[PDB]
Amino acid sequence: ETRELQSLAAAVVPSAQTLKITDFSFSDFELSDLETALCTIRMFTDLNLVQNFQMKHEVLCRWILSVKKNYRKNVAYHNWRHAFNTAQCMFAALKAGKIQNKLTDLEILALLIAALSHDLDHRGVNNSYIQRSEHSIMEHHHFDQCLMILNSPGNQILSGLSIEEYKTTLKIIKQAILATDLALYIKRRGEFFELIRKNQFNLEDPHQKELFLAMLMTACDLSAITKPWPIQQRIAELVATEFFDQKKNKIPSMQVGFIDAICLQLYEALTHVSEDCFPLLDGCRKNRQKWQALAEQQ
Ligand SMILES: CCCOc1ccc(S(=O)(=O)N2CCN(C)CC2)cc1-c1nc(CC)c(F)c(=O)[nH]1
Ligand SMILES: [Mg+2]
Ligand SMILES: [Mg+2]
Ligand SMILES: [Mg+2]
Ligand SMILES: [Zn+2]
Repeated sequence: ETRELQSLAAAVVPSAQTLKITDFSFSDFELSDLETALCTIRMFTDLNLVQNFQMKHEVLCRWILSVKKNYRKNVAYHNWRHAFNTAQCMFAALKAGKIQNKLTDLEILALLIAALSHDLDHRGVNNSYIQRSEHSIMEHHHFDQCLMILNSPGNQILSGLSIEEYKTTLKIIKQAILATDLALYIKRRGEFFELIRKNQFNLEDPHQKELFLAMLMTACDLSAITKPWPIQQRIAELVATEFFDQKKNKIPSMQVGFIDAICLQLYEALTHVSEDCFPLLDGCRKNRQKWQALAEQQ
């Protein structure tokens, strides 16, 4: 055991309300690593994951310290805090967004772990990992990393599932993590949008289900764009540091481009599926106003 394991194991886990992890506008800047650890335990607990799958407290905690340990602090945006936020947004979309009741326990378990794991050991967008010839290279690696951790002694938070469940869960986790390739998202979103405009959308279909989960993954991953302006500004600043340092005049422009190309349609779609995820669409719109205005002062 580490000092850090003992502390987190021995801690008390505040309520979801106390931790604020149910608000789409949640933010982590004032939180310590430990407090994120607790927030994470709180997420598994309130989603019924510890209950329904008999996770030993020490195992869960060890699993989380592991996940956290395998993000790089030296990377400005793509690090534990981003993974932590992705999962918190997943949580909020499940509870506040009233999406929990459209999905199976196993899907949820999988989405949460996927959310936490989907960028494991990421080195910043400007860094290269070589192998043979290239195919979501990165996301395949994040998944490997994820599985390694899941399979480590002391960290096996899935021990409590039958093989059948276990296999199912892994498949979902893997697909979730791979959905975080923006390339995959652009290939697949057309179909998602068609279904919506043609009133055809139906979650009871295996194929559409898997697609929604992919969409849901991307929505949480990009959710920083939906945050209150003072927070969105600060994240944009982290993203900028990773993009360029590892003028700032071109940035509000890129942000508007990013929102137009990628984010608005998605959060519109997600809002059709669930009217209670509107707060994300709303946030994203406000931020577009903010960035556009700036790009015009340029
Ligand atoms: C403000 C710094 C620049 O911000 C961006 C600039 C360009 C584009 S992009 O969509 O045109 N395209 C995406 C694929 N690669 C990255 C090539 C560029 C995205 C962002 C952007 N991305 C994310 C997701 C990581 C954010 F969370 C965020 O705030 N900003
Ligand atoms: Mg700290
Ligand atoms: Mg990514
Ligand atoms: Mg063991
Ligand atoms: Zn990500």
